Amino acid sequence: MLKKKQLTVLDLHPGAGKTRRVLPEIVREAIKTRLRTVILAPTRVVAAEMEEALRGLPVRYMTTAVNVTHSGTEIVDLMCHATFTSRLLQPIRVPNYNLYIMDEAHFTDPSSIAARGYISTRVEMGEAAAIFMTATPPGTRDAFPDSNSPIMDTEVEVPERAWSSGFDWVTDYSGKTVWFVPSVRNGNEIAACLTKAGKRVIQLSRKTFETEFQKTKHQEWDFVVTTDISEMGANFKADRVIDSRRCLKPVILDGERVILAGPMPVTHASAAQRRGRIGRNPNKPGDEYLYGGGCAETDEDHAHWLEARMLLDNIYLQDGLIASLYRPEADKVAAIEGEFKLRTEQRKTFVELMKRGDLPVWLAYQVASAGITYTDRRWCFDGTTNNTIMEDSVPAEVWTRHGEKRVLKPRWMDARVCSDHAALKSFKEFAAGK
RNA sequence: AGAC
Repeated sequence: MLKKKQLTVLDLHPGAGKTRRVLPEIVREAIKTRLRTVILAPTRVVAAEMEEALRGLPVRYMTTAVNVTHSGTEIVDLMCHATFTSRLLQPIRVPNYNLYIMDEAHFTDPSSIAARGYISTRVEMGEAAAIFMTATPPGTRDAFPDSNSPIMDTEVEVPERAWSSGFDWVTDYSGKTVWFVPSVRNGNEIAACLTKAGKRVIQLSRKTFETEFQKTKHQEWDFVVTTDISEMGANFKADRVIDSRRCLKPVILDGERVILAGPMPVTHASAAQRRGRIGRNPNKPGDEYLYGGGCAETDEDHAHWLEARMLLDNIYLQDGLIASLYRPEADKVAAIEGEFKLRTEQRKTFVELMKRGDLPVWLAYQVASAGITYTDRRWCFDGTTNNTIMEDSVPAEVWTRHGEKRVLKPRWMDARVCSDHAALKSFKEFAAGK
């Protein structure tokens, strides 16, 4: 019933064939019933996996993650969640899709949350149908979904720093382990400890994934030590997961600044994705998930919820209507719809700051709502002293567009612009006008 | 930390 103007949530457990089996079945039916359809992948890596499953079916890939020959007659488009939301913020022709399919519809990136709000609103207006696919539908707080094989779940004291004794079960194990850590720095410490104990370790994060993930498929390894990059798009031939049950997330303090808070407890959805790396083979019983604490009861602290509202308040629907967040996650923010709707010129600035500046949503919003123009970078240098950005333990400096060397000290502090080397490099280029 |  794809023509029915309703939202279907497909709760598809890890390993149940969401991409390899269910998605092609949906897409074939959409094509046969001549429905203009958009497929929303959470990441480039997942978009490339979808192309393998959809090979032969006529799909227009709107991502450079895939390069196949298009016929020009395709009625099914595929793009990443954030591409979709970005396109909604531009004064562009928003195509009139009859059917929206979102894979990994638990994803709490602010563009993903915004996309679900836009899509569910369109469905509630009678304008479209949608399908949301995930192991953990928004609203559901279960960390232990079904699996292809039974998983032994055991809560234990999980080491979170290098250890010299007291965790023998970690290194006495004869199988292969995927270990989820909150940060790159924390994983480097655990990995070094394991390597000293004689184990073969591969480390995964956003920065290293392209090169290192392939090694997990082609080299022998004992441990994969990974951030939450491996919650989506990543599968392993493993027998055990060790889970800190911790992550780092951006949090807005006092409405005034953003910190990268934590390590803090992961959500149920993320814990389910982490556990879901094992128990995948019905012919390989006995896989184990060893976890270190509870999941987050509260989630409303994360900045992504307010950021999603900032995006949605600035996406034009016909006649200036504003979309709501998807209902099961609408209570995660306490703001009235339209609070963050910017007037025309400031809205253009906000959009440009995000798309060309690569600024976080919250930061882009502060600058745009201040009346600052996109190209005026004075604000990067005129904050209070406690906003001075440090690099190698001394104040970071930039050569500006005006040929002066100035200390980086932004008027609004968002820790995401300087929390790793790539982010700081980008923000320095921004501050320089380059 | 993740993301286009």
